[PDB]
Parts: sequence; C-alpha cells; structure tokens
Amino acid sequence: RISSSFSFGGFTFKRTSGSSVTKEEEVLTGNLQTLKIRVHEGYEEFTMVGQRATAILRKATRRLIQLIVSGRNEQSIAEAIIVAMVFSQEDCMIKAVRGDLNFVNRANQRLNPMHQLLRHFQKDAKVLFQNWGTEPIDNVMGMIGILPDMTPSTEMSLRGVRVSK
Ligand SMILES: CN1CN([C@@H]2O[C@H](COP(=O)(O)OP(=O)(O)OP(=O)(O)O)[C@@H](O)[C@H]2O)c2nc(N)[nH]c(=O)c21
Repeated sequence: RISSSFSFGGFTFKRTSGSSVTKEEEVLTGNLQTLKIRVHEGYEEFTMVGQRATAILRKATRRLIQLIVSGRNEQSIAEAIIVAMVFSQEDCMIKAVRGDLNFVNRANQRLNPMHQLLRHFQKDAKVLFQNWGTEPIDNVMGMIGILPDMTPSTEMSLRGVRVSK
C-alpha cells in the first residue's frame, strides 16, 4: 500500500515536477576520501515536510537551483537547509567535508553515502555554510535572506536559498 513520497533526513519528500535517472559516480571529499554516490540527473521539484519545518526545492544534476524554507526558529530552518544541501549532491557540499565518512549506526552498520554526508553535516555545518556561497538579494515580497550563520538578512542570502515570511 504505496505512496510516491520518501523520507530523507527526517523530511518527507514528494516530487512535484520533473524526472531523473541515476548513474554511480566516484567523488572526492574535502577530507581526501573517495566516495561512490548515486548521482541523480534531471530537473526536479520537491516539497519537503518535516516536524518543525517545510520547504520547496528545485534541483538539477548536482545543483540546488532554489530552496524556500519555512520554520519556527533558526535551528529548525538550518536542519531543513542542511538536508536540502546534502540532497542536492553539490560538489561544494562534497568539498566542505572535513572528516572521515565511516559512520555506523547502533547496529554497527555503515551508513550509505548520502546518510554519511547527512550525519557529518548534522554534527557540524559550519564549513558547509561558509563554502556554499552567498548572493545579493532583491526585496521580494514575502521572502527574507538567511546568512551562513543562520541569522536573517534583507541584503544577502545563501545562494539559491530564501526563508518564507
Ligand atoms: C539525491 N536523491 C536521493 N533520492 C532518493 O532519496 C532517498 C534516500 O536516498 P539514499 O539513502 O541514497 O537511497 P536508497 O535508495 O535508500 O539507498 P541504498 O542505496 O542504501 O538502497 C531515496 O528514495 C533516493 O532515491 C532522490 N530522488 C530523486 N527523485 N531525486 C534526487 O535527486 C534524489
């Protein structure tokens, strides 16, 4: 008895537009580790629904194109942003890695590559946020910028990212 929604990072994803195919690709992390990832190719749109935040995300092959997040505070917002940056598969995300990706669960099972990324950045996102890039923003009604330290800005924002008012 089957929904087309899936879970990732504690968010329920639902594709609302586009399609993708996959290819496996070896990437090099910022910690000099080689990691085999399943890369999705194609333009897609998704809704994300979590317990404390919701989002809409557009992406293409290893690119976050746009993200809008709504959340009840800075931490719930940042959790949603991290999941979307990992989910995007961006090379700047892969290059912000600073530790070994050999995490296990409480059963001694190795997390899969996408979950290794998630766990790494859920533990510390500061390099992720610093290296993602920012962009000047226009005064768009209903939307506010968010800086790399997760505080609001009407002037600049993480590249491709906005927070809904
Ligand atoms: C980046 N991804 C990840 N993903 C989906 O996100 C979910 C979690 O990703 P994952 O843990 O790597 O995939 P899973 O298939 O569980 O991994 P495993 O290889 O261990 O079986 C899966 O349903 C995967 O198909 C995606 N789905 C779509 N449509 N587009 C995308 O760009 C992405």
